[PDB]
Amino acid sequence: ETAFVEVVLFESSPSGDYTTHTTGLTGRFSRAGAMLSAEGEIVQMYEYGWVGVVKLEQPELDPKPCLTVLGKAKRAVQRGATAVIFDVSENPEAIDQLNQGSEDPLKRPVVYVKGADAIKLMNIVNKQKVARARIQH
Amino acid sequence: ETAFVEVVLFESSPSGDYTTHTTGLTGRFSRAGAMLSAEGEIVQMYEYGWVGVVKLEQPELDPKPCLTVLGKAKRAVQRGATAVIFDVSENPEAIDQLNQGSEDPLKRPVVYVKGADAIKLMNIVNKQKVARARIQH
Repeated sequence: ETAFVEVVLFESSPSGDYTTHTTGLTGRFSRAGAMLSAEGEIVQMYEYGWVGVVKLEQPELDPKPCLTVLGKAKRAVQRGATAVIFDVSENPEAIDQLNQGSEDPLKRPVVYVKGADAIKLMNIVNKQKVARARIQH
Repeated sequence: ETAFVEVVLFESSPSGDYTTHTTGLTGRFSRAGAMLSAEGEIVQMYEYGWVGVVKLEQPELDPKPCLTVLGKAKRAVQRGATAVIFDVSENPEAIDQLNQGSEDPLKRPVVYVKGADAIKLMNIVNKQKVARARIQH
């Protein structure tokens, strides 16, 4: 169940000597996707190997949306996403909705985050360009 | 100014437990760009945080090409590339033209390889399409 998420900044010194910085957050796996660990370069919402980070907004703003959260999940997997992380803060409904795709469940894991862990995540993304996530269990 | 390049493949297991495979490699940093070290996902020849990896073909095939090497180099950095690795194994003279950019050098490192290090890379990039690069010095 619990999905451990490491976010990893990387940064070089003029020397060549580099330094890497890492941040632990925790969210859950959606039964909508696999129970695998995974990793790639983060992307907020190609070539393969990337991690969608998707902030869900209130559905009041999006009464009937383009794609449902699942659709967005699956859409991501088919653009190469090695995994997908929704921030479900603004809409706790997505959890309930995410977890209705156990029948035809994606082959890449599908994690949501909320509250204090969601806010850590978002702060790192927005402040820095490069960034790779690991997602474990 | 020797570049130590490591290509790194991730491969989860059903358990959550996972495995990393790292293949070291050597190259050269061109004066056309920086003497930093960098990290990012690999792309052979939109995102921020990638390492382009360009094979250069025998320069008869392409007599007057769209872009030069250094024009390629700069296209990738313009499009986010955190570095660029050219494969010059089939076009040795690229080295010469890369290093005439050494009073305009690019923010991101520009690196090349050739011969056996070249193959290793190319071998790994194709056989699996989900690969990560750290580049040193």
